[PDB]
Amino acid sequence: MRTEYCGQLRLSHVGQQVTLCGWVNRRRDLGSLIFIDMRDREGIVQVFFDPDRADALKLASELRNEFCIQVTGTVRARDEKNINRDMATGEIEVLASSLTIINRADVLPLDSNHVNTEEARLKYRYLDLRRPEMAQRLKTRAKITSLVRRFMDDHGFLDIETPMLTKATPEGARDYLVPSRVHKGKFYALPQSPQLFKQLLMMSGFDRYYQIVKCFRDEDLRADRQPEFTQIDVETSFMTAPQVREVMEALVRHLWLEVKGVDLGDFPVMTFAEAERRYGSDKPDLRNPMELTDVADLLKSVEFAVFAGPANDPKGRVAALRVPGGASLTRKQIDEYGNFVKIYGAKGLAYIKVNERAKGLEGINSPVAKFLNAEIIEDILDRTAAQDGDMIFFGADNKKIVADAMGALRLKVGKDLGLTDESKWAPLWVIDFPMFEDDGEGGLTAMHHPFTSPKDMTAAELKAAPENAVANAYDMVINGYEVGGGSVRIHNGDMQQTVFGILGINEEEQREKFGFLLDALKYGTPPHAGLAFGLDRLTMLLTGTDNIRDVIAFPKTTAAACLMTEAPSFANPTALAELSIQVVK
RNA sequence: GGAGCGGUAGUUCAGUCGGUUAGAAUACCUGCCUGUCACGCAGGGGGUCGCGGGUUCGAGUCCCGUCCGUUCCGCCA
Ligand SMILES: Nc1ncnc2c1ncn2[C@@H]1O[C@H](COP(=O)(O)OC(=O)[C@@H](N)CC(=O)O)[C@@H](O)[C@H]1O
Ligand SMILES: Nc1ncnc2c1ncn2[C@@H]1O[C@H](COP(=O)(O)O)[C@@H](O)[C@H]1O
Repeated sequence: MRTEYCGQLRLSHVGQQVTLCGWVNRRRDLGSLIFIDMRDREGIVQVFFDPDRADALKLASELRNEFCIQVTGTVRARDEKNINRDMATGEIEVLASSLTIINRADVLPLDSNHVNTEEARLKYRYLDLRRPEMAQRLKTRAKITSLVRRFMDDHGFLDIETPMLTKATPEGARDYLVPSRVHKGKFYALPQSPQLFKQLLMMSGFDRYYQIVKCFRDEDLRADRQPEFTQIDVETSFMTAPQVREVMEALVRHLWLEVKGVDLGDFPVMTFAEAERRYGSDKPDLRNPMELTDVADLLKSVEFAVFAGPANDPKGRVAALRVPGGASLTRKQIDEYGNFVKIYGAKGLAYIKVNERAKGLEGINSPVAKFLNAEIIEDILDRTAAQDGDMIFFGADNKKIVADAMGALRLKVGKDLGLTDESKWAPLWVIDFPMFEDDGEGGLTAMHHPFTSPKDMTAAELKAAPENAVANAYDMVINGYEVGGGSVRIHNGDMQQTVFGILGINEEEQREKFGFLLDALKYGTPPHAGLAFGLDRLTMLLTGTDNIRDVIAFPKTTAAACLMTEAPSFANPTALAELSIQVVK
């Protein structure tokens, strides 16, 4: 029904008859003259209506925003006067010889003249997706997947699909379940990732695998989290972590080059320990120049238990955050920050306004000065390299609270005071993550996942000293976003079994839930390692949104709902009956 | 499970430490306009303040419950 896409018409088309299909982006009725900006995915084109073609003109008067129309006309260069230089089709327009209204559009539930509410935009996602800004992110995402596939294929990775109807197994995130019609009382679990299958594909002899696959984790959301999302899943055999990182880094450098014309350069590498030490984060945003400064060894003897406790406790920490120019923060702003760190568990937010270091105690306003002394403060100021007019904030607690509260404060302040170079691209690898994480109940949980190999330990060693063991795992982070992560896998049954034991998974549960894995490990399993990227997050970064919803055609709300279709919904009892389940009273 | 913010014509935004016909923009309808491109110009109708309950002489404004969006904490192979 079309011979050309509106948005592609140029002077080079002048004199041609074309038929266009699209929508009325805008309608300008000047009485005996009507301008119709016709839109389709390639852009907007001006369609002109003269009293010369009274019929076409008269009909064109019925045109309202978003009406779907077909127009046949002649392309003619517009008078040097009128030529619009802000339109790709500016130096031309189409003289309408024929107009057809494919479909009217009722009153729009979204007014293109306003920034509409996220709720209305999701409810009428199909209308929202008509906007170029939105549409463009999806087009770009398709270019990214296209670039990924060509690259991965060119690097010998095999695109192998894995099942969505899988087995429910402990650890990780919460699984979405699918009740089985065939097996009363049994359920499938949607996959959190294809982790176990890609490892098995490795044990199958495929040597490099990848897949752009949907993942499902029944967890609440955030601006960068959706319960169903897409990974660029990757697995290799007979390769080390650095080798995996090398090709994975190359992919990302390729994507940035081809998509943004930006060369990211070699990725800096940082250990988990250093990232936590310096930024109180395992996904540090290196665009923010501020760092944390440990000052516990300076506060061991202060009387102030708020500092003395964390300072003396090896599980404690006192990290100072030097805020350039922060001395000018108002009492309001400081109270706000105080409340902000409370979100992360901090019990308070001691600070030191640095007015004049030369003046010692008299050069600094600090509700905590009274607990310190000139020496301590001078030491703190030196180690933080504080300058006149700066502010020093303190995080004093168990290691986690300090990192969470101060790492978070660090980021917030950097944005608030514009200290963070927004333009810059900051990719990095975070490596040497711990194998395990305290579960708060006396146990240990997998930092990444149970199938992650320890960096340089034997099963016996890992079992003897698990809490400190370093995993051979790694995350790729860009501008403070975790965009991907992986690890070298355990290719030895004894080690897998040892890890399950450390995790508190008894033999029964091991056989029950990972028996097929333990068994598979008995048949010449090759060393293997992989990684997975968050396609959505990569796309957010590449299209400049801070919202994951913007890179997903039909995302879910924070209530895991599809406002466009009204999912989820009550079930038909006939269905629940054949699935042998019921909603509890 | 928790905290913050929003919820006002179709859409969107404002709405004074509570004052009684609810403001506008946009949209829509009508009329005029032969070079607009955010066209312009002029007139018209439109919401009863997400929902239920309550305080009060009076509630869009306050309180409670609750629903929706959103940000965050918890949570997150
Ligand atoms: N809910 C979510 N919404 C949106 N994006 C998400 C979400 N969860 C994760 N991501 C993104 O996916 C990447 C891979 O996930 P992982 O947990 O590292 O590992 C895995 O699934 C391992 N099997 C990979 C491996 O070991 O090879 C993350 O880095 C992140 O960008
Ligand atoms: N647990 C804590 N961690 C960090 N700072 C704290 C903590 N408790 C109190 N503070 C701060 O230390 C100063 C003295 O606290 P207080 O003696 O409660 O007035 C104030 O700036 C508090 O906000």
